[PDB]
Amino acid sequence: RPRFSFSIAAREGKARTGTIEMKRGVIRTPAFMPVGTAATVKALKPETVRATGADIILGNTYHLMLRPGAERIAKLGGLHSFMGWDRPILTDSGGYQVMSLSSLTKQSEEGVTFKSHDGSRHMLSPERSIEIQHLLGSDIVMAFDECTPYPATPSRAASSMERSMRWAKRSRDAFDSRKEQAENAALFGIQQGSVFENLRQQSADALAEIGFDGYAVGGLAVGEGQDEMFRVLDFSVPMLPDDKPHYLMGVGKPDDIVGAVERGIDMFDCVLPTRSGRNGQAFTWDGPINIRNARFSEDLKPLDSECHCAVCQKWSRAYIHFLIRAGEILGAMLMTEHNIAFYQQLMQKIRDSISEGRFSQFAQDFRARYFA
Amino acid sequence: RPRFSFSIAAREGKARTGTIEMKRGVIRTPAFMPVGTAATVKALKPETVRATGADIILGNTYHLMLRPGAERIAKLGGLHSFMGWDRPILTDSGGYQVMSLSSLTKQSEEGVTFKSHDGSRHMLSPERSIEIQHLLGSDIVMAFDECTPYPATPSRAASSMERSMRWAKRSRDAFDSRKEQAENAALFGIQQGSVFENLRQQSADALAEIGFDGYAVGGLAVGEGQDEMFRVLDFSVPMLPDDKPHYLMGVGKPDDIVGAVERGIDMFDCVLPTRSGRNGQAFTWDGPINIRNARFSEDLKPLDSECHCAVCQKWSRAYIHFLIRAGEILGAMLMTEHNIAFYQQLMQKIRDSISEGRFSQFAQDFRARYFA
Ligand SMILES: [Cl-]
Ligand SMILES: [Cl-]
Ligand SMILES: [Zn+2]
Ligand SMILES: [Zn+2]
Repeated sequence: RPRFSFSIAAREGKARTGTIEMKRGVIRTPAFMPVGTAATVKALKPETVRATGADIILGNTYHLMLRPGAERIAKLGGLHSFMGWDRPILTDSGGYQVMSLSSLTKQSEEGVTFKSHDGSRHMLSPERSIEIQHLLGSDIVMAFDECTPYPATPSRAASSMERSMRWAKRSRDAFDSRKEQAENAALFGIQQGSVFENLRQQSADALAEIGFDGYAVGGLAVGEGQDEMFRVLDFSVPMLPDDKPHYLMGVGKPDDIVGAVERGIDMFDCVLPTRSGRNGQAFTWDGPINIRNARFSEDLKPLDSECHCAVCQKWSRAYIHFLIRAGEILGAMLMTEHNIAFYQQLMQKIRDSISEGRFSQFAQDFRARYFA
Repeated sequence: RPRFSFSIAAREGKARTGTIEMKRGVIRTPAFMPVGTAATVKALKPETVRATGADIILGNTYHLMLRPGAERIAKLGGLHSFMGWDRPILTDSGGYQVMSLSSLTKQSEEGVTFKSHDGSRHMLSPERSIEIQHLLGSDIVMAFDECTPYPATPSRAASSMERSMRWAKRSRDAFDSRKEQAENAALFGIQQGSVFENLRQQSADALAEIGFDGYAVGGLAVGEGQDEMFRVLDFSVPMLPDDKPHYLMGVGKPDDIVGAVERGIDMFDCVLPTRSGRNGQAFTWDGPINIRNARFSEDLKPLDSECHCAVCQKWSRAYIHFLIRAGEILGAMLMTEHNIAFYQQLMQKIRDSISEGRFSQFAQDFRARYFA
């Protein structure tokens, strides 16, 4: 297999389906990436993650750089060996979680210094982020950027987008100056610009001039709501190179995924299926349910009536209701496996419907039933 | 298969190896039963419990009668169906955990009333305990007894043993008066008498006169220490019928198991491998280790160098150290699977060595290395 090859096999409107071939495996797109918060997709063995259909997982750099530490992971053979997942891993840059989770943060044109959420002090710059992702052995490396809160004034959105584009060039040069990384991994750039079309265009132009293996739409799913997110995607995705993957970071609910695919997105990640699964929310084709609700206490049906996952083959809603309300680890395990499997089945139905030229009908049927 | 058939295939000194055949499966003895605290062996799917080699699990009646409730479990098809374990289940009577965990307890010759550890009020008697175990669909039912704290005066030990023997007859009659239970399950009686040989003899005689399918040695592993436990086993086990299984409740550490087998015990249960696994203690042939210790932070070896379990085939001490110190669910999963697998490998080595007439040598070799 090549370092990186994205091929589009079929298209319907703005939606695309295809494959990314990388050294560690093939990624079917549109793709959903389960999130490994710190070297584990919570409550699942890697073999179970794979059995649900996932082709790639996301690793969070911020957590790993604090514990166990990037240098330690490298000494132990890299993230894939450490956690036991041998397929592709996309790593984020660490920048978002520095701003959302850490303390004592000091931002500058060089990068960010911050106190660990142990109080230890640390630094992150484009160069150091790319280095950490190298030490982890990431297959898809994210450029380090400066995130823009929502809402943002035009001036602040412009300043942060401009800094992010300067940092995108620094990220590109850092990645290219490490032969082993440049030859074996891929690098994605991140479009910024908040909700402003002109800034989104300037950002897309800057990223395309630098050149990346894929392009993320950053700065969304941060409080603007679905209507606004879709409005921004409507004009933003067409600005990116058509022949490279489009990655919508941190999205999302099933309907958000469907609508984003309709707008040209190829890749997704979110903690919703894992985190909300441990909290008791199960996804079904008839909408989400909270399994803790008393109405499920004697319900012998599976979580979802059509789901092909091992949880739905073997255990009832009533049992999982009991486990979650008792705080049992097996409850978290079963809810998480089902939710990740549901997400993968959603992505498979999306891919097949695009490949068959019936994705518009799928989206309509999906919504009618999910929101009934 | 029959309702119950215990066959002894080989003997060495007081140690025995053989099988219990029951409708739901064969139990190889000496046997270790993983504990399901409330309809789950914590952090393991039933298929994983089976893959470690377990033939039977223990279910705690006290917890189940509080949540989800015995009648609810019966309405849902019984414990086996509810939790997804189709092999034999031994249920305790609930009496011990009423005294250790509940509040507002009031004891009488009829039974015990108590407040749930939700403050709801409940009752337990020989008849109600046997009924609950029936509603769960238990394969091996434990007679309901009155536990004796350690230390106990001779008078108090006698009074509690005598009550327990009256309750053993009530348990026998309750079990026999339910045709479906009598025809498909087995009933074990519990020897009491604290550390006193004469009381242990009176108890054994009373239980043998009633007649049971197996006999537990109750009232040990409650603070007396291994020397005293072994001293009591030395005289107590020979008092029980030789041709029925001997069950030492709530034992124990690996060396306790080996010494108890040397004294004629055939069955064991303990929370040590599961509970202490979640806490970071891993069993190895060179003794236990606490995986959280900093010495394991970069140790690429498996938990144990010989263990054939899936955890030791796939992940390092360093990774599990990280998971446990991070509070990750996968850490609990991996530690528990390894520890239960280690216990099953111990039982297999015990069975094979007895079957080959080299168990005395095994016990000596085991100790020399485990305590090095
Ligand atoms: Cl998560
Ligand atoms: Cl436990
Ligand atoms: Zn399912
Ligand atoms: Zn092992």
